[PDB]
Amino acid sequence: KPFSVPNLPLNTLSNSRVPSLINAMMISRDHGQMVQFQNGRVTLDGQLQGTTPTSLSQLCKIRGKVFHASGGNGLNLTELDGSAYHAFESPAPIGFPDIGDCDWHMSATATNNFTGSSNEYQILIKQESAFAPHLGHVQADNLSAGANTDLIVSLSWISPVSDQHRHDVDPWVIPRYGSSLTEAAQLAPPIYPPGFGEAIVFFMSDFPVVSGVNGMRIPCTLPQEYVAHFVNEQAPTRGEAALLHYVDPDTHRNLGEFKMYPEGFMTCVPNSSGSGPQTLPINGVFTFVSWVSRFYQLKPVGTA
Amino acid sequence: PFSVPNLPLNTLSNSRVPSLINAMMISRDHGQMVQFQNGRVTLDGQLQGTTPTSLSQLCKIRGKVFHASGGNGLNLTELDGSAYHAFESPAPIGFPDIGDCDWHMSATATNNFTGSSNEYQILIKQESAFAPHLGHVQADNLSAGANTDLIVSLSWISPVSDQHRHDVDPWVIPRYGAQLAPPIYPPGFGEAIVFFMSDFPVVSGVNGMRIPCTLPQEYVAHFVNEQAPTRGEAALLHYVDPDTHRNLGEFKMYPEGFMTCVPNSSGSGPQTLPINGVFTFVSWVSRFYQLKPVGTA
Repeated sequence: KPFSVPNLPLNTLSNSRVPSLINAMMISRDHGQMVQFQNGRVTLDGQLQGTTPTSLSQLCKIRGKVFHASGGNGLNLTELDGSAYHAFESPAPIGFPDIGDCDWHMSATATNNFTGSSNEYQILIKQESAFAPHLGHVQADNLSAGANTDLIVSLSWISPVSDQHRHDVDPWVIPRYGSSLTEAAQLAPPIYPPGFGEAIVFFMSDFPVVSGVNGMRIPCTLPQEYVAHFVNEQAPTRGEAALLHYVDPDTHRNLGEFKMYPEGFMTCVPNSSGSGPQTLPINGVFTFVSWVSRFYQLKPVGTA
Repeated sequence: PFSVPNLPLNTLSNSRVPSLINAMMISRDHGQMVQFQNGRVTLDGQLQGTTPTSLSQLCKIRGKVFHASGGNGLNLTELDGSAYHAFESPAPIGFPDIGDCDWHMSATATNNFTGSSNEYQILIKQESAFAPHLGHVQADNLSAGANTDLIVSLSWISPVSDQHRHDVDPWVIPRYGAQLAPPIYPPGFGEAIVFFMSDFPVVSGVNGMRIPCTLPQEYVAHFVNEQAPTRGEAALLHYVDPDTHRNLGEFKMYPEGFMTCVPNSSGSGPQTLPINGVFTFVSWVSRFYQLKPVGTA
């Protein structure tokens, strides 16, 4: 079964870490040397990793039953379909947000007998001591729902931590899933740019971020729709890296070459300390050319 | 060669709201005609109506705030900021297609987002100032300054504000003005249109908190990707247990992008089937092909 990537223009596809259209590609020497995102993680032969869902309907979602306690209210987590969360299969429930070290402003709705405005709750989930999604619970501020209420929660926007230990949001980092009690079990492994002059390609989307280190932008390593494609195809990985062309869909012109590694991420070689894929159009399609060795030398992409 | 995704149905999304599929149903009182504008695509990958490739566009609106005496609103663009063309679709791509109800929505500023002051809970009613085909809709409780660019997502729906009805019927589409995706009818010989159901916050819904669609969203992206030529009048599918490979039932998928089954002696059809199954392409068949009844009596 031959390997392929979707024949879909980039700017029609979603970020795999927030539900937002891709509007740019970038490399980052500052942030792109090690990356351990937990969403948008899947092998080229279609093995899902981390908390990564097949569908965007699960992404940046939390489901749980409300608990009321002295130190504050919170949620006892389930999977989004309502089935039980287990602490062996993953760092958190599938689709749980993976943007660390920031406040999450979220919208929750009652899943049973939804009456209207009073069954929608604008809540704040902080990443402090009682943030323990791996153990099956998070503390939630400004949550007025009664005990044992079943809620589906959606990420609305993010902002600097409430406890003031930093004043910006760095979306390149992931949460501490097990709190200070333990490291999470099935974390999608760290990624490093392998290869000579290679930089990891990050697909960017706009999102409401207050004081972001790259402003209102969230990076990921695959479009969401690629994840569903690889999980569908399960094409055997027949080489060390997949050579791709980024191609204009009308003119058929090759706009640059890229390597996709089995771990499920892409790299390019920037032109002489340049911005690499950022100057390319965003309405192109990636296309599989051939399996190549990890040492295969890419032609530089972008301006100097 | 034509294929459908090898993905379990309960891992996939509704194509009319961003919510996991948790059921399949047929409907006598609602399945006699449907003209949903989202989740519409041909088997060879031609998008129709307002249907996006990606769920990130679904049930969202983008536009610039206008202030008016009759009421504030939004001058619509596409979700990527580019101009909406009325000759291309009945509304911008991904516009909600749930008619004859109130849309309660959450809007955020796309420029210099500061926090809670740039998030707005708005009500979009479907009255005379609802004109998506032109490129504008009236919004209540919208306090943002004039020309503010906002990205808006659907939070919940409820009975119309003017009270001309007291319940929500998600089987109907809005009055856009158009170049609508065409109506779908059951094709004959006791075939019933299969609807994929997802839960959504609906106040006083005709089927409770449930939204129907004709295709999982990820099937839409798969067909747009593959563009497999249609080589017959219907694609015969098996719904299969992925662990045991057990054939749970037969379904026809038509070129227009919808599925049918035959229920067993006036029964519920696909409703009693497990929701973690996978559809698989068997072969191209003619209109003459008669499906084995599915489900219980």
